[PDB]
Amino acid sequence: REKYYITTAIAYPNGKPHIGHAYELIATDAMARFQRLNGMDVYFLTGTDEHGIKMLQSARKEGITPRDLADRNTSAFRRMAEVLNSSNDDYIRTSEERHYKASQAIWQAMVANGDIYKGGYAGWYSVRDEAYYGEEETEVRADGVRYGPQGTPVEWVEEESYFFRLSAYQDKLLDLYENNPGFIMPAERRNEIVSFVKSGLKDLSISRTDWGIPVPGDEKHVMYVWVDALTNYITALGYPDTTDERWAYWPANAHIIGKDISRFHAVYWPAFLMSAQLPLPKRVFAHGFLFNIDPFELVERYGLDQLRYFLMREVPFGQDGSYSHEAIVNRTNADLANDLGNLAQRSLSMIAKNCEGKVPQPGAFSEADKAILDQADAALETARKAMDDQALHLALGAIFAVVAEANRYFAGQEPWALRKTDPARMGTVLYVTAEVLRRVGIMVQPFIPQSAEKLLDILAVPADKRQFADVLASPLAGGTDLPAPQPVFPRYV
Ligand code: MET
Repeated sequence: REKYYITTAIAYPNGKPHIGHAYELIATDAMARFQRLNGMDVYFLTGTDEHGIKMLQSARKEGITPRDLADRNTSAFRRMAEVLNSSNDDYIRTSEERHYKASQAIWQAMVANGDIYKGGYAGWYSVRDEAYYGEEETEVRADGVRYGPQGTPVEWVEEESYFFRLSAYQDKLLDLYENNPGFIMPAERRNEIVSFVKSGLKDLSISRTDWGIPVPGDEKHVMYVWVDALTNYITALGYPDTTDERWAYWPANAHIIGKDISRFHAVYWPAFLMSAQLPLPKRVFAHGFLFNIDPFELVERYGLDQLRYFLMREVPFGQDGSYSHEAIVNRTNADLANDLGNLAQRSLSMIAKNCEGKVPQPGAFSEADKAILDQADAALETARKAMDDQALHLALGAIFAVVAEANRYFAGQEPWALRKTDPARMGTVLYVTAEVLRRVGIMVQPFIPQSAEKLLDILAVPADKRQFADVLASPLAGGTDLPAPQPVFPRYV
């Protein structure tokens, strides 16, 4: 069984969880579940990034230690994962001892390759981004203060600092981008990165000089928060122990991240991995941002699956998008409550009332029967091709187009009228509808897991007949008992 490793960015837990974090986790969860159902051996990581100057300063404001703050706020992030029904296999915190040892190992690996030196710089520095900047990347605003590109103040500094020889990787990075056209996506991101690297790379500062991982052999220094943070992805697999059973999951198939942190993952990270003699992830994919506050309240007001569906359907993955009360209510009423849920309820109640709650024996399929059935099978192939490109909206779009067409099929067959005229044919039509519903049910599991389970329970589908392979392999059999149908998607109160 082919191995598939997917990760989310690890959030700074310096406050409460926000919807950005929830969005990223839901989308990564969907992708992970999709691949499980598609027959892969999946490892799915998320976690928290607990070092950094931004954590230090938040700790000071609250008047506690950064470990204290990290420990307190992290519980909320873990609780968010449980509430969003996240299927992650591990949870990483960069305060753990395994990470400390991982980060010091990858560091040593880069030193062994000759890519790390101690040196002197003189330039603008932002304390909060732990990064130097060139005068060109800065501006003096009306308050008379010079700001760097990432929004924060820069001051002039002359210090010794450890450096990574990022200049030695310009050409190897450009080859990576030619040879692997899907390494950093979507396209708008690819071009930012390719252009940034074509225009020249300066060596990168990777230490400062008391909350972080000490640079091995020189404890007066601590590792820049990004070197540390990126290592999370290989820490979770047992690095540096390459005989750990998890290690075969490396290289990651997909790092899901937000667009504001592309450069770290598509430039720094591969450079570091090359240096440490490790293989590179197959893809980094950057989602956009959401605009209107608290994920827990949203789940409470709308339902988890309603929110999951909305976010993954209404925004093209990669692009920025909007959400509002009215949008979520209307789109989830239309697609879930009405289109899918009411097709299930009407059809399954007709089977309950008119066929003794047994799946009816289908006869010859008509042209219209074969068309809707085939459209369902076709949706699986489209969903697969979509998810390979992180196109969650297209995967869901294809599956729900089958739902829309199934309502038209149902209405147009007029099965109530057939009750009197032709009960054999009524049965065939109810069969088809039930069978289309089984195929949809299987396909939507990754996106709306609990609701999908409830819809398949209603269709009496065994627990071991809900893989994507079962869409073609395991059709409903006439005669099977079905429990009394309750609505799966209540209309919004
Ligand atoms: C190695 S992913 C680190 C992400 C970072 N803590 C952020 O939230 O921006």
